[PDB]
This record gives sequence, structure tokens and C-alpha cells, in this order.
Amino acid sequence: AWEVNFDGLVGLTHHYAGLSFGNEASTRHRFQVSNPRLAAKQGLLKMKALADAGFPQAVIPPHERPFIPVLRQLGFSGSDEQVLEKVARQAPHWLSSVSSASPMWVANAATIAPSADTLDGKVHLTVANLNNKFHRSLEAPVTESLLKAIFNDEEKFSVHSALPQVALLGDEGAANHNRLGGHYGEPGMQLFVYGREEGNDTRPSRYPARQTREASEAVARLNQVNPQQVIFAQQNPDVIDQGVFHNDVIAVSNRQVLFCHQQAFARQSQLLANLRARVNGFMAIEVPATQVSVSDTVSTYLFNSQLLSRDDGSMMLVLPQECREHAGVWGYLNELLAADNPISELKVFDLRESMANGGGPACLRLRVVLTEEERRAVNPAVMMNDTLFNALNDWVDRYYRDRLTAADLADPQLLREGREALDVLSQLLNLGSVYPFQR
Amino acid sequence: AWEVNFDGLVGLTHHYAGLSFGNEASTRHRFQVSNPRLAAKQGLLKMKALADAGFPQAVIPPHERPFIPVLRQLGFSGSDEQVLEKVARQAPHWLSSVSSASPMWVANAATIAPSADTLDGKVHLTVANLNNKFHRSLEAPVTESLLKAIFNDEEKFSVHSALPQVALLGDEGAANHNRLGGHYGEPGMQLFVYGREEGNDTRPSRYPARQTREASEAVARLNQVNPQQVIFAQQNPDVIDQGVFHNDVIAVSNRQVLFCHQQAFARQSQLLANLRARVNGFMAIEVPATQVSVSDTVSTYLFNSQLLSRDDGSMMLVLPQECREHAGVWGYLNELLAADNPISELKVFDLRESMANGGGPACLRLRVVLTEEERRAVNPAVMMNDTLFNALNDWVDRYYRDRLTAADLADPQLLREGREALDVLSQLLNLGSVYPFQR
Ligand SMILES: NCCC[C@H](NC(=O)CCC(=O)O)C(=O)O
Ligand SMILES: NCCC[C@H](NC(=O)CCC(=O)O)C(=O)O
Ligand SMILES: [K+]
Ligand SMILES: [K+]
Repeated sequence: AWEVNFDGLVGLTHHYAGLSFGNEASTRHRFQVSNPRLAAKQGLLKMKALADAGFPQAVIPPHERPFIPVLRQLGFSGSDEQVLEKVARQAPHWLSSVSSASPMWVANAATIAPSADTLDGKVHLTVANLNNKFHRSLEAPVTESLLKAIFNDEEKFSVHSALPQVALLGDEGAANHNRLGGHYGEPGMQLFVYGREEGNDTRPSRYPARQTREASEAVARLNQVNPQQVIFAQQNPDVIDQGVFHNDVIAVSNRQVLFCHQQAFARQSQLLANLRARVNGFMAIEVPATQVSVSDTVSTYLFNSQLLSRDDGSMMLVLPQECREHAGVWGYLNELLAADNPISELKVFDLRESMANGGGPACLRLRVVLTEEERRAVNPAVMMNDTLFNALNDWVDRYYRDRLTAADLADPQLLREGREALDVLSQLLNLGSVYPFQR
Repeated sequence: AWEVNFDGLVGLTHHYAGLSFGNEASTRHRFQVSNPRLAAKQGLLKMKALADAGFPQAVIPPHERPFIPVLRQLGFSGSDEQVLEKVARQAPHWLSSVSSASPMWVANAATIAPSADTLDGKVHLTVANLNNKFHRSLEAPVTESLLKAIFNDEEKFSVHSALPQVALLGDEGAANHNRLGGHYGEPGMQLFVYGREEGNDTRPSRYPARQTREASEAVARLNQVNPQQVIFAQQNPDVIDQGVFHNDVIAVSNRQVLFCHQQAFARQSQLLANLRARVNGFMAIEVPATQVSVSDTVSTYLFNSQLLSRDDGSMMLVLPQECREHAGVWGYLNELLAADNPISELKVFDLRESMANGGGPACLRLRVVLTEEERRAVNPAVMMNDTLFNALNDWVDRYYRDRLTAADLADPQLLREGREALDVLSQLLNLGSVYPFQR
């Protein structure tokens, strides 16, 4: 089995609305001008570079945006364009909420269970409700349709609907998930990280804890994860209060390694010890606050890196350009590179558009371990290669603007462009009529 | 046009699970033995008694409980009886959450807009998401089906689906709604009360504010309420922090009267002044903390009373027994009764089972103003009369238990009793296959 990366193709309504309290990047860049075309191309370049380097790469399409059905649910009626106009004038803030390209961060799309960890031997995917943020909670229904259109062989894949939409069951998916072990194909140890749980007072006081333990346990159940291969750990409330809104902003796993900050978890010593006694050859690379502060981790996203495995067993860290621009962080990463451990190469990518909204390399990808047989069962139209890379770039040049602001979301033209764009894209990716506007 | 009262028929799984933080009665009675059959009878006696007194009355049935579909959505699979078992053994607390008789409090089923207040001249009903509490949020889908089976004539009734299930749009329906004006059939002034709103620092700090202004404004749009007959007002946060989880625990309206506690609203003086200027004949009856403390207000449910109009214009207060059993409150009520004002009669009902979970006379009913023609359009099988009364009592005698504890919710027998009872009830009330288990 190999770990295949599925990246989100940035949607054409990508803009900065500062909709995520707790996500300092989102808040900080509120109202800045975005570049949808550049954002999409930046992500496609990373996808292609990794694919050309031999790492299985795939793509997940953007959603229908602006999403008029939700506006109708909010009390606005008439034709699509009439609704758009009514809202732009009466409640413009709702326009932004239904026009976010947020589904691009597929690390939040679902939680994956490789067939080696499940009871029925199938690959399980449970859609994340993303209930904490309204603009993201809207994603689940379409994300479910997309996942079923991509992992469409029901004999090999089981897609489960998102958990009930309530704070008690807040779920953010793979971004709070981890998998440790030997080769990807062997049964692994799944680590679910949460920010709060009922009956526990240890919880953030400034920024919200989007993930609840209750949600994580339900996901573990849905994905039929062997109860002996599961472990739940609470994120350090202090780091969440400093900007770590998902575990992937403070820690990342791969094979036998867990690269994390010293302040990542609550009861960190106990967790590492438990993992040490349950995962053969487990190695924890812990970054001390003296070399990298929590504040520096949040601004650089060094932990939102992709930790890849090369054929020699050595690893490569995929990082956002901000890690190279911060003296202290670039210095540490190179110390790590030279240090005696699995990390033997650093790879940097420019994902400025995504980072401006709090999403780095890892946020843009969803890791799915697949056996040779299961890989062939995936919709081949979404697997990255020269043909898809060129087709997607041409598609982006045809429909994306190199400039967008919240004010442009009221442009009925943008609406029109987006519909046609997604119509063609669903054809290119052999997804069928997966979008609501297509039914 | 007349105001018709639709009451909730208590479900067979009525039990105390302390599931509602902020609802002190619920919290106070956690795990006490309940009496489903008695709870049902108490409610029907109030329905029948008001009907006999000349007040149009109707009924809304309970829901499917335990609700197995939600448990499966939570990860527990297998046949109905296997899920029940697994849950009881693995996570029994979920059993209570999916077995609550909470839909009985129909004051939270939806928000109503009579035809005299709407832009298209129809009766509008928008289902409440009840997003704040997980066990009640589960109600919306079935509540919508029930409302559509009762107000089926689409030329006269417009039922709208519940708002998106997110905290930003928390909606608790009619319990936070008010309608003032001359006669019921005349255009009235709708007063929407909310607990919080984005950007507003004024909010409760102890108990949650379940209703947001954003939701209120969205429902006003969905119900097509004439913009000049709508007013939004914030609940006094300090009273929410004392147990007023809904507006109907601190204030109640009827015709030109607004019976409320002095500490009910923020900027109350100005709110009442605005009402006096915009509502002809408006009369506020404020109870000062000196005469009735907020604590005694929440313990007796003085304001969760039903304020009814007598044929001669005078009014009657339908109260729960606690009001008569509390010397101080009973004293005030009698002073109010004697004093020169519209309140000329007091009527008390034993609703101990409902009150133990924080529901009084008003909580158990949903006010729906209907013209003669609209009244004729309502499903006739749900209107209260001797036939229906005797039929429902026999039904209760045949399927309801006299005792119930949380531990009993795991009994596959209870599941069967309920499914069968509802199947029979659907026929009696002529609702067709309205429940999920019937589909
Ligand atoms: N894994 C990274 C997710 C980033 C995402 N940002 C946003 O939704 C910001 C959108 C805006 O503010 O325009 C979030 O907060 O979940
Ligand atoms: N309008 C009053 C409704 C009372 C209801 N009680 C409850 O759901 C308590 C159920 C329990 O805790 O078993 C509520 O809190 O909304
Ligand atoms: K190294
Ligand atoms: K009086």
C-alpha cells in the first residue's frame, strides 16, 4: 500500500473574509485582495512537483460558489441572480459566508481509515461536519458527493455521512488525525486529537476548540477502526489559544515519526510514552519552545508541513515559503535536516494565497493509504499526471480572475462563470452531476 | 380569525436526563423516576379543559423514540435491537439524547406568522433548528413532516425548513416570539426576542443564549412578515443567567397586553415605550423584583402562563400548580386578579411531569392564529373534542408505562411499544406515514 495525497483545487471565489476566529491568518488578512488564478496555480504546482518526484498525487475539485441554496434557506427568494442581488444589498455578510473557497483545505474534508486498520477490510472515509464555522459547515453535503464520485468502487470504499451538526459533535477531520506505524500497508496506530470534551474543564478560553472528543470517538466507530489501534489525546489548550486551531498546525505524523512542538499536547510526556510502548520503532522529534516559539509556529506553519517517505525510508519535509523567510525557523529546520534522523531533505513551496487564510501544504491535502488494487479502483480521471496538470491549468486560465474582493461576489457574471467552470470540470474529472446546480 | 392552541402530546419515553444546561428544572431533576403515562394525561387534561372552556384547541403528536437512526449516524451499527444494546453497553448517555420526549414542548417547534401579517397572505410556519441542545436539534426534520401533515393545504399554509444547524443561527421558535395588536385577525406587531448577536458585547455569561438575532431576522424573512410589523429586542442577559432560557419564562403577550417581569428585557423602558407608540392600546403589566424575585419567577413559571382572551375582552391566566403552591407568587397573582386590569380570572393545572423538565403551560403549546377558512383547512383529525380526547386517553392507557428511568431506555420492548403506538396514532390523527420508521 502507498499513501496517496489528494489535494484541493482552489475554487474561483477564493477571497479573504476573516471568517475564522481562532485562525489568526484568516483574521489578520481580512479584506485583502485575493488572486484566485494564482492561488489555484500555486496549489497545482505543488501537486505536480510532488507527483513528478514520485509521490502518488490526486485532486479534489472546488464547490459551487456562491452557494445560492443556503441563501434561500436564510430567507432570500427569487431566481438565483435575484437572490444574489437581494443579499448583496440587504445582507452582504452572508454572501461571503456562502462564497468561500474553504473546501480547498481537504485535510478537513474527512477522516480516513486504511483497509489495514478496519474491521471489514475496506477503506473508510467519514465526512467532517466542520460545524464550528458556518461557512465551512456548508461543505459536508457536497464534499460527501465528491468523495463518493472519486472513491466510487463501493466494494473497496465506504463513505460515511458527517456527524450531526451540533457543537457537542464538532469534527474537523484529518487535520486532527494521525497514523503511526511501520509500512503504510500494515495495521497502524491511529491518534485522534481533540480540543475539548464534555465533563472536562481543561479547554481553551480565548479561541474555540473546534474538535470534541465525542466527535472523534464517533468517527473511530464509523470508520470501523480496530479498538486496539486507536488512541485519543487532548490538544494543549494553551496552544489553541495562540492560534493552533487544528492539530496539523502544531504536529505531523508519518510512518514511525511524530514531529511536534513541545507544547502540542496536554499530558505530552504520557502520550509519547504510550505511543513509544505501542508503536515499534516510534520516534518523536520534539521541538523545544527555546528554538521555536508557539508564535513562530503559527506564523510559519512549519508543522503544517508534509512529511513524506522516499523509497530509501528517508523522509522529506514539504514546507511553505514562510518557513524559509523566518530566520529562526529556517535555522531550526536545517538543524533538523542535518541532525541524525529520518528527515534528509527540505522542499519549499510558495503557497502565499493559501497561507494568507491559514492553510499550508498539509491543510491542502488529504492522506489516503491505498493498496495497489484500491488505487486502481479510484476514479482515474482525478489522478495527477502531465495530461491532468495541463488540462487544469488551461481550465484555470479560462475561468479564474487574477483579482477578487468581497465586492465582486455580488457580480452576477462571477456566478455565471463559476457554474460553467464547474460544469466543464465535472466533465473533465468524470464526476457526473455531483453539484447541486446540476440537478 | 381565532387563535388556536396546538399542544404537544407527551411521548412514551418522557424521562429526566438533565440534558439542558441553563434550564434549572432539567438540571435539578436529573435521573429522577418519571411517569410517561401520567405526563401524557396531565397535558391532555389541560388541552381538553381549555377546549371545553371555548378555546380552540388541537394536538401535535410525539416523535419516534428511541431514535435509532441518530445512533447509527454516531457509529453504532446493526439491527435496531443490536444498536440499542451496543449503545447501552458502550455509551448509554447517547440513549437519553435520542430518547427525549422534548418535542412535547411545541412552543419551540416553529415560529408562526398569521396571514394578516404576511406579504403573500398565507400562514407561514418556519421550523426551529433548536441547535443549542443536541437532543432537541434532532426534532426539526420530523417536526417539519408533522407540521406539513397538519397544515397540508399549500394554498393556505407555507411550512419552511429549519435554519442551518450552527450556533450562529440558533433558533428556539415561538418561545421567543410575541404578537401584539387589537384583534387576532388584524395586522399585528411581531416582537422577536433573542439572547445574543454577533458583534454585540451584551450577552449571558453563565447560561447559554440559545436564540441569536441573526436567526430571528432570518425567520422573519422566511415567514414573509411585513417589515413594518417586526421588532427585535434583546433579552436581559442577567435574567438568562438566572434560568430564563427562553422569553416565555419571563414574558408573555396576548392582544394588547404584555405581561412581563421588570427585568425581562435590555433597555426595557425604551422597548415598552416603542411598543406604546407603535401598538394602539398596548398595555404593559410589569412585575417588579420587589413583588416577585427572578428566582421565584423561574421556580413557579408565572410567566410561562397562557394569557387567553375571554369573549368579553377580559383575560385569563392559565398557570402551573407551582404558582398556587408558592405563597408569594399566589399572593401577587391574586393582587393582580383583584386590581383593575384585563386579568379577571386565574386557572391552574397540575403539570408536574412537564414542569420537572422545565416546561409549563405555554411551553406545551404553539399559538396559531387562523381565519375561518384556514381553520377549515387544518387536518380535522387533530382538533380537540370528546372523541379525540377519549381516543387519546385509551391510546395512552394501552401503550404508555407508568414508570421510566434512563436504564429502561435500553429495553427493546420499549422500542417496540413506541413504534406500534405511533403507527396506531398516525392512523388516528390521519397523518399517513409521517415517521422515519414508517418509511
Ligand atoms: N486547515 C486550514 C483551514 C483554514 C480555514 N480558513 C478559513 O476558512 C478562512 C476563510 C476566510 O476567512 O476567508 C479554517 O479556518 O478552517
Ligand atoms: N420551553 C421549555 C422546554 C424545556 C426543555 N427541557 C428539556 O429538554 C429537558 C430534558 C431533560 O433534561 O431530560 C428545554 O430545555 O428546551
Ligand atoms: K536529518
Ligand atoms: K384584575
